[PDB]
Amino acid sequence: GLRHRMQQLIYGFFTAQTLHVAVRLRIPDLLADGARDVGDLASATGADAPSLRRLLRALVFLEVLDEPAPGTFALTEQGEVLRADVTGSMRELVLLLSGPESWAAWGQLEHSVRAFVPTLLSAYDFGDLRTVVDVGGGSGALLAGVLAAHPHLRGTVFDTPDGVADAARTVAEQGVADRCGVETGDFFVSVPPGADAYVLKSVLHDWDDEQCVEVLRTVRRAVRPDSRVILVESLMPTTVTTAPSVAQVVMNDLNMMVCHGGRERTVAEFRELLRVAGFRLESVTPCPAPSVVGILEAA
Amino acid sequence: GLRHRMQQLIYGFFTAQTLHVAVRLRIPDLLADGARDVGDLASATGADAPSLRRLLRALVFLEVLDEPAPGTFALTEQGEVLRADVTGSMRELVLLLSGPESWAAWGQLEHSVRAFVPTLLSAYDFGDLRTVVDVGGGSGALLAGVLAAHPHLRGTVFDTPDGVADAARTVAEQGVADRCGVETGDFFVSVPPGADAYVLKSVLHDWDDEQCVEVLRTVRRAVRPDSRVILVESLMPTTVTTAPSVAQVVMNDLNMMVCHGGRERTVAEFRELLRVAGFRLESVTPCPAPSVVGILEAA
Ligand SMILES: [Hg+2]
Ligand SMILES: [Hg+2]
Repeated sequence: GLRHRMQQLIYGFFTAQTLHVAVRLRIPDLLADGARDVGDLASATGADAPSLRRLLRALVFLEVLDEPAPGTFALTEQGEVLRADVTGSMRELVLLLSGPESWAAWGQLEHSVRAFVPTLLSAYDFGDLRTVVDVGGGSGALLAGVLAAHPHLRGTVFDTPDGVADAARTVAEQGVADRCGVETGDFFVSVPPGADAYVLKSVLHDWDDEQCVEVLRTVRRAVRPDSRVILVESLMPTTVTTAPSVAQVVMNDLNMMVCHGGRERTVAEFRELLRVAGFRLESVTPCPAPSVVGILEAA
Repeated sequence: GLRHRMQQLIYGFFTAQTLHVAVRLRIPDLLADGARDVGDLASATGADAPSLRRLLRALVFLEVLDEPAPGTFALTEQGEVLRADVTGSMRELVLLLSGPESWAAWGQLEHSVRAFVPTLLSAYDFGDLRTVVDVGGGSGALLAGVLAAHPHLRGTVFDTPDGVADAARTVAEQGVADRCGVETGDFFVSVPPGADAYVLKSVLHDWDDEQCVEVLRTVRRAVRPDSRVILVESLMPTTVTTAPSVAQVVMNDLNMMVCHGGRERTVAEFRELLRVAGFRLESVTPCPAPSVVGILEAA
């Protein structure tokens, strides 16, 4: 009853590995149309055959596959997610299992000792606005959509090249011929714009904790005041905590505690982070229940 | 809905690691009586405090703990299993997370390319028997209980010393003064006993696959025929497969596919394994539903 849960929790390496190594020679793709026996399977693989059997079972146990009749096997609609289609939730497993991630997390205890594009932002409403300045835009994803959205508003970007700086045919492509106003360089530089509203997308997500404080020191040391600082982020459940859903926040906090930087602040951990770093709270507003996406907005 | 399952399956490293590193400075033990705040907690640990918070959460998410009021935390009856009491299901996590196990499984894909004591055996019934010979006994666990059980039956063992060979005060301790008849050495040696019944406990469990064949070649090349070869084992679901329970077999197969040797044969994979290795099937009989423990018995 309870042990069941604990083991199931404690045996995560098993569960984790088996899926990666199933898509590793994309097993599902063989069974998308259909494939039977371990023998027909083992031809188009390499590996062992009667010690590959010991994996088909493991999959079938984890419910990703299902042997309908003795030996011979099919796959489940969960196992449908692993082909490279609609979701293609297998790139996910591939990166979360190669030594880059899987071997890194092995010694993660020590660290405890030591293409998104919001039209959600068209519920903030830039509906009396002339200028904006996207801080560390990079791709030209929002910038496009937002200056596309509001035909009279204009804008600016600043990111170093070699940080997804393929703006070339994206601020240009799709209408915004004027209103690129593009700059270069880091966010660690004191930002020369003093022009209406300021936008920072899923960016503490990238940052550390007092990295966030000093990149926001670099704004209000020469922000044009009496205007709005937007920052869109994933938050962390200050709502309460719970089990179901939520998840993504928790084990991406620890993922980025290992795989590069990122940590997750709650509501109040942004309020105090702003109040000392020269910013003043105002309203906050999330996405619907399926996500944690939150448009923060302090003055 | 489904993604939920897949992620939950694919994110096993997270789940796996967090529990080990919670008992690693036995957090639960602090909260068995009671402990509050991250600050009182962090004194009796080391580590960080506001980057230890990022773990308490993770535990509380995985439901092992539960923060009742802002910050301050308690633990759950699942988290009760991790202290070192009744079950003490934390030694489990400690060995399944240190580099010996956790780092070993990291590259386990390649391998795919390349104190129990049955009174259950007092349902086989030695109830017309005089002699027995426990093959590779070692500890003197059954030998004791069984020659203790039946006052007139007598027996023998053979195991190399330095393989839990603390028989000294166990065949002796608890009544069986006579009927030790103890020998030494490997099972790879041709076994000199030709004396009634032969017993092999959870031993393919230890073995490989054709290691099993030749250690049973070493029996019938000089077994006294017309008698019974007992071997007690964990089987593998030839019943069907399923999800709930079962589990232990599946991810101990792969555990021993990494952590030393062991693989799991089903019913028919023992029948053919015996039929060529000079043994003849007869009855099989398991433990109840909670386990897979099976007393095989071929003539
Ligand atoms: Hg990664
Ligand atoms: Hg181990």
